[PDB]
Amino acid sequence: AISCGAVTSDLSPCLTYLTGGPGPSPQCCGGVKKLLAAANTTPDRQAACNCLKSAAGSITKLNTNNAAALPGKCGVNIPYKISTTTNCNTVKF
Ligand SMILES: CCCCCCCCCCCCCCCC(=O)OC[C@@H](O)COP(=O)([O-])OC[C@H](O)CO
Repeated sequence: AISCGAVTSDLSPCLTYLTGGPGPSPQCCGGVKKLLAAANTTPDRQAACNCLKSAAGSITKLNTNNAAALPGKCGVNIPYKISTTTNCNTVKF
């Protein structure tokens, strides 16, 4: 497992670019790597994603476009097509 508070917090500086703002900024990428670097386990990734998935539902300016390219533009391994409708609960490590 992991700390949900750390999941969304790590995307603090990313929220901007994720909300349609400019980016991904250099300060944002820093957290993205730390967040993904932590989710090395199965139960760690499921919670991490789900955590952001819920906190994203309460957002109206959420730009799914910046969310998918967020980890990509930051040079990160993610063969996933990034789908907010995807069940992160059925994901492995
Ligand atoms: C790291 C693992 C892979 C990530 C997969 C990425 C694909 C999904 C990305 C979809 C977008 C999710 C992120 C939304 C941005 C965000 O979560 O901001 C955090 C902020 O809204 C606070 O979240 P909270 O602490 O849960 O606060 C919730 C409160 O209801 C909001 O008013």
